[PDB]
Amino acid sequence: YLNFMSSKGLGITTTYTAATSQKTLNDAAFVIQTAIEQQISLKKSTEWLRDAIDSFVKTQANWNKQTEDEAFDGLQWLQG
Amino acid sequence: LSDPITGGHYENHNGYFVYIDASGKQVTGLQNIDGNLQYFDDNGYQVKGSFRDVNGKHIYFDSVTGKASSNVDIVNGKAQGYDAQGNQLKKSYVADSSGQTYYFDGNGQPLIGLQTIDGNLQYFNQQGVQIKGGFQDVNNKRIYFAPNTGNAVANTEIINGKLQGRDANGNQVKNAFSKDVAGNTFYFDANGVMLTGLQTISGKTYYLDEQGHLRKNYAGTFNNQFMYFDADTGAGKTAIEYQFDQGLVSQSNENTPHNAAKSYDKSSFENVDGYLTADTWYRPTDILKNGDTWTASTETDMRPLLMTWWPDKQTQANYLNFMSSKGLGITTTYTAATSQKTLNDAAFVIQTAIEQQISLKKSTEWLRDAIDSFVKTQANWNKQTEDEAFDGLQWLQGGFLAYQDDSHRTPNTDSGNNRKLGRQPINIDGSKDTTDGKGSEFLLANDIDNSNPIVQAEQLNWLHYLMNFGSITGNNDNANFDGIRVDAVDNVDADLLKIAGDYFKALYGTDKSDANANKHLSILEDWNGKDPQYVNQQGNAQLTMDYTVTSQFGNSLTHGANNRSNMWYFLDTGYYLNGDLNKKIVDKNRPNSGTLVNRIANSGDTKVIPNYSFVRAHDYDAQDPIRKAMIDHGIIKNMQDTFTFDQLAQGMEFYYKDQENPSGFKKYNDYNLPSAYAMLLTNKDTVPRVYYGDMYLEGGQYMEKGTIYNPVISALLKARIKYVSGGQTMATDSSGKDLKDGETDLLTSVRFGKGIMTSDQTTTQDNSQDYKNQGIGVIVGNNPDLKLNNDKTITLHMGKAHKNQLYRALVLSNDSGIDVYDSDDKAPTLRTNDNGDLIFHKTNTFVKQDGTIINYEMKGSLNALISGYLGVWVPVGASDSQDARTVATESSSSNDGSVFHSNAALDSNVIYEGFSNFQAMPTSPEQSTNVVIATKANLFKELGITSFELAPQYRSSGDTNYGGMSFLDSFLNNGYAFTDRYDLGFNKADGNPNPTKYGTDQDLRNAIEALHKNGMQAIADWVPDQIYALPGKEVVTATRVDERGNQLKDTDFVNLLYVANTKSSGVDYQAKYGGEFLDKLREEYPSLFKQNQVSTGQPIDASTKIKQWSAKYMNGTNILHRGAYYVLKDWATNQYFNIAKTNEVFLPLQLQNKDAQTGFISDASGVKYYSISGYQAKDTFIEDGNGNWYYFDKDGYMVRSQQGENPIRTVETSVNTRNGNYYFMPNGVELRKGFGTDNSGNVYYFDDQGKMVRDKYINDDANNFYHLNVDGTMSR
Amino acid sequence: KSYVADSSGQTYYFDGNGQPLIGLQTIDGNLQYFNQQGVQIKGGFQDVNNKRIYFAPNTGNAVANTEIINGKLQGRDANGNQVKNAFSKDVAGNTFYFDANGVMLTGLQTISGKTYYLDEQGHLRKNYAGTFNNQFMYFDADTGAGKT
Ligand SMILES: OC[C@H]1O[C@H](OC[C@H]2O[C@H](O)[C@H](O)[C@@H](O)[C@@H]2O)[C@H](O)[C@@H](O)[C@@H]1O
Ligand SMILES: OC[C@H]1O[C@H](OC[C@H]2O[C@H](O)[C@H](O)[C@@H](O)[C@@H]2O)[C@H](O)[C@@H](O)[C@@H]1O
Ligand SMILES: [Ca+2]
Repeated sequence: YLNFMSSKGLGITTTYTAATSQKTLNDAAFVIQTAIEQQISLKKSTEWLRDAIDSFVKTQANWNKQTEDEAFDGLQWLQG
Repeated sequence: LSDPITGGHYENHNGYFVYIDASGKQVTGLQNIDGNLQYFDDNGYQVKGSFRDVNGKHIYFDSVTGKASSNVDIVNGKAQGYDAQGNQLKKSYVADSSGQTYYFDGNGQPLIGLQTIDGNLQYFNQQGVQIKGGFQDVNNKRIYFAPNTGNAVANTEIINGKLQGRDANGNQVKNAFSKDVAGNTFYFDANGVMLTGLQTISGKTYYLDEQGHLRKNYAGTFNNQFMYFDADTGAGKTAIEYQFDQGLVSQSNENTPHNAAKSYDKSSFENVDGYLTADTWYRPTDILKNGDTWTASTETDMRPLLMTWWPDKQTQANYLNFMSSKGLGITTTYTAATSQKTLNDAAFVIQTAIEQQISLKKSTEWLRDAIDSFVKTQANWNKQTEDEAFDGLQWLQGGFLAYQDDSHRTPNTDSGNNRKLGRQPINIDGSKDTTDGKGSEFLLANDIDNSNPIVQAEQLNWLHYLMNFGSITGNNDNANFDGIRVDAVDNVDADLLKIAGDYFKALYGTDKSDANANKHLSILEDWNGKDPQYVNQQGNAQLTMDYTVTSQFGNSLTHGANNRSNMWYFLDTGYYLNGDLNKKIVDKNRPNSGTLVNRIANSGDTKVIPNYSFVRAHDYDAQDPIRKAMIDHGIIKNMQDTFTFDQLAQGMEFYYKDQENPSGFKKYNDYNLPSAYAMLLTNKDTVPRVYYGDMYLEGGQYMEKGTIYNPVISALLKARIKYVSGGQTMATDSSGKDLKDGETDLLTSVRFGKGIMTSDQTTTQDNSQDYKNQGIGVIVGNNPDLKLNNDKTITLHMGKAHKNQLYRALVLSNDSGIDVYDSDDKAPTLRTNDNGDLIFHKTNTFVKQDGTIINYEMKGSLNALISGYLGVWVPVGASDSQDARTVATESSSSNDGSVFHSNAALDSNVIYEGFSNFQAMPTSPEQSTNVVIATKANLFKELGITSFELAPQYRSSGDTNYGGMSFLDSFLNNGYAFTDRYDLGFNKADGNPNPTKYGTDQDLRNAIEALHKNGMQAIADWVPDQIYALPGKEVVTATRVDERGNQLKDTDFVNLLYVANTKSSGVDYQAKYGGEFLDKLREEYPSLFKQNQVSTGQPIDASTKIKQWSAKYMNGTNILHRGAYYVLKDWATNQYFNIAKTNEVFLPLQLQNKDAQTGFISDASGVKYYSISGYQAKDTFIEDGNGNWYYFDKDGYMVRSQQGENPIRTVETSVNTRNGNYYFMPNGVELRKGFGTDNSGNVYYFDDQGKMVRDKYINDDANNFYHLNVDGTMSR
Repeated sequence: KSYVADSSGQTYYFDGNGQPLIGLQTIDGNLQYFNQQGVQIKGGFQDVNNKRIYFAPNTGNAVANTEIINGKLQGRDANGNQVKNAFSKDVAGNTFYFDANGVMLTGLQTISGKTYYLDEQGHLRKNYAGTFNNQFMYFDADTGAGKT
């Protein structure tokens, strides 16, 4: 999440890993939260954020078809 | 990346590699060390098999080497590729640590599922991994993906029990041919099932074997009627139609009488010994000047034979295409299949064009070059038909030809039934001719036939000329060589040793006394391990080398940074029974092994074989390293490569840098040279030899700069004079390969003094006192990381003749170098105990005799001068003029018949091999080797050199190269490669100076005299094996052979005519001095000329003198890259063209203005063939323009199979190499590289060239294996 | 300056001159060998100079490999030198270790202060857990080095 939001101009672009300390990630989440509220004031809208979250969510394997075992044999050929 | 560093060792701590700088500091971070990119964490340990982050880069390092390379990392949830520099890869394949392959797209994300890349179909699993070597159900189809590429291809699998076929798109195959991965083709019917046996499809017939494999290039009787299956598609032809496309046609026309030769002789034909060559030019009757008007030809007018005649249509077509390409006509694609008439017409339009460019340029040199070029294009006229090979001594120059005795075709070249090859010492009588014990007679250049008595006499003449060089060339009896080195002993007839030995006996009475023998020190380059025993049985006329000790230096000290044989191996304990050093019973029977001279307890009581020994030589541990260095730095590509002197100089700078590297690691150079010399120079029963290049740098100018080893070796040399004498012992702190807990494997070598032969001997038998201040102690290790246990003590048993005596160091190693002590006062002392032992501990406190206390650890060290330990100790109180040598006795000591004897007198000598093959050319006359030797003779006297081995002084053949590979001896002018054997630096005949690399002939005589003024002898390098770059051509009969003169197994180059360069100028010094001294010698010492030689049964023959070399006196030559058929031949009759004598002329009929008919013509009896030159083919193989081969029998008729009869025929031809069993089809075509069935159903196989194959396994491009019995049949 | 594969799958490389390259050659930094007819050797050993070299099945690129000399497996590196005192691979992907005398090692081996487990076939085992020292030991997925 931190890396994705960073890439969209919201902070220093970061390579964070699961190995990064919890404290660091939480601090970084807050600097992103700050930046978020600023672009909410600037745009007076949250639709830009809706789209950012939607996109980010589908990035993650637990939240997309990668954890759905897409297959195409038999009638599964039609829709996966 | 990161800037490179060198000069730091790698260290291992707790299972981890650390790297310590030249600075001496432990290294962290990313580092390029010697071209390898590596990383070390904060603690200084090296990372392997893990990813690290430096700057913007994600770099993996290898699991073995720790070197930066590509990998895939799972980063967060997802796979991402990375290169060697740590960049995320885009649109690239990467293989990970497990050898799995991903393809990452434009965004760097791996592709999944079916994909097409570079037009290749590939599949990827859901994790992004590439499927390779398997089937895969994707997109409602099954597809096989290839083992390594992973590309979609046809394949077969077995469904139920029936083979099924799958194509590239994953569809099953029905009604079609389809392959499998191995390469086999099958056919599958409408119901999908594979077909077997004979099948007709689409109006063509194919043969599928039991396995369903489509058989191509396969002959057999399938309809009980013959059928040949195509090499292209496997389609059956009846092989009834003749495939030759050339009917009998006449070639003569209106131009024939114009282009015919003016004359049938040497006037009108450029030739060698009467024969013609591809680049022969001839004189046509008339000339189409300017392409307009035929005009009679003047003598100067000459035209290339290839303008008008060709050996065959292939060559004709190639000539036309080549000349066309150079602006001479319509550029053409002609083949051998093109009609003869067309090619001939086209040759004439080219002839026209040629005469036009001759008028335009007013020259023919442009044409000379065009023909030369074209000729080398053709395989028959270049090395492709010479079977270039590089194994064995062939490594040097690419392979050898042996000349043959052939009075009918090549009589000037006949050797009179000489040319006995490989008569090396162990095979002097030919008794090992059929084994590897036959000598490698062929080494380099033109190998001289030293089995010929006439040649043997000439070699003696040359020998005499050298031994009297000064008397003969300067009337200076003090400028004569005293002794000889015999170059390449195992590559010549061993008679030469007897000839040389007997000569010395006759003229100097070397068999009379040790003083006579030793006044003419002489050595052998005799590498075979059985040569020492031979040389001794023959009375040691020249000193054998002792490779056994040179070899052990390689294994235990000189070679390799680490895993080295123990010093234990120097002892050769096997010498004694049961390896027992307490009991010391000599083992009278051993399995032909061990060192030549035992030195465990050498008291001089057992007779031993006299010898010289060395650590290095001009030709040992020099030529290879120096070139490896140039190769490693991109200065040349191959060892055989030609290099320039500047190229050598650049390489030499790296060589020197590596040699003197303070790290102590050496990549090209030898380790532990000081330690090796310390042993060499203290050993009893040997004449040691010292290599110039260990004392001075091997390149640049002579004696330009001393080496780092010079001080130490110089000290050892001067100490040898003062202290080295008496008996020897040698021991190691070691019992074998493997070391017990306390054991150091440190070698202790001791000499006792003049009359002292044993440890326990307390005094001389003659009561002389010389011994007390003589003797020496040497300690040496091969382990730079050697640390002693605190308790451990190491002892030098200096002997009971040296009780309670004070000893002082000559030489001591340490971590920065080796200290050298020039006199007693400047050195640490230490005193022997009551028993005469110097005891050493891990830690030592020595005292100087007057000055002070010194601390010293018995510690292995590592630096440019050593990798191990070295300590040498001498008795204090030695006189300044002390000399421990023994003078040689004038008395007849021995009735054994022998010349040299290993004893204290012989051991008092030292040879200096005073040159390097890689010296630069003298920049000025003043710096020429032999000038310098004269000014510096003094310096060598004081190192105890008694004989100076000078380089071979013969004039270098240089850059001259008549064909074939040049050798470094020649282009480096080192004197081993020479044109004139008697020119040792004489002036040009116009008066101008003409030095060798070493200086003029005067410089040589001055150098030799200077050495005699300083009591040293001068050694001549006697080089009888070969001679280089002879300017005259002759036609020999030659066979392609390996170093031992054995015909290569699969060669057609057998008894073929060849143009060789074998003839000397006849106006050279060899002409002046050749055989001149023999008459004088026969008069004065008759028995030399009456004594029989062993190999020949004959005495040497001075009745004929050699002023000019020629082929009849040679065994052969290195291949000259000219071709098997550069000497022109008619394919039809197999006779070679010739014009020497008008009674026996043979030319193509065109050139004699007769009608040449050429082609295939049928008659009632069978098919006949006429060559381009117009002769009928008989008893010869012939190739048509489409590439088919035929055999024409003695009667002149093509061989062909009849119905119901065996197609296999046994052929015995004029050309023997082609003898064998062939398979001819009904239309006469020979089967090649495929199987043929006989009339009875038996299958055989026939090779590349049509021959039947027997008694072996045979593999197939599709991995099918077949076996052929002895009778030829296939069991399979 | 291009590779071409012919009808039979044989591969040649043509230089600037157009003449097919013959003998040992380096291309795109890859070491390759060509017979006297200009054909590329793939999937086999070869003797060039003084060093025997294996060339890969598809690329033909020089790589480490093992062959059986007499009855003992031996190891050959990418430069064609036999391997002594080191780890070396074979084409299949297995790593072996060869001692000072060139002979492949077997079983539990400690080298350079680390412990590796080689099975009966001499294969270095990575990501392998077991207790054969009468003590537990996990052999690294990276290098096969034993950790506790
Ligand atoms: O461009 C060459 C090659 O690249 C990839 O294959 C690399 C590598 O894969 C395995 O290690 C094989 O055993 C080797 O022979 C290969 O060189 C691609 O997968 C392949 O399609 C491509 O040809
Ligand atoms: O070469 C003289 C040498 O011969 C025997 O040893 C042969 C050979 O044995 C090993 O394999 C060592 O690794 C080599 O260094 C040896 O040269 C004798 O036993 C030995 O004493 C002698 O020096
Ligand atoms: Ca010879």
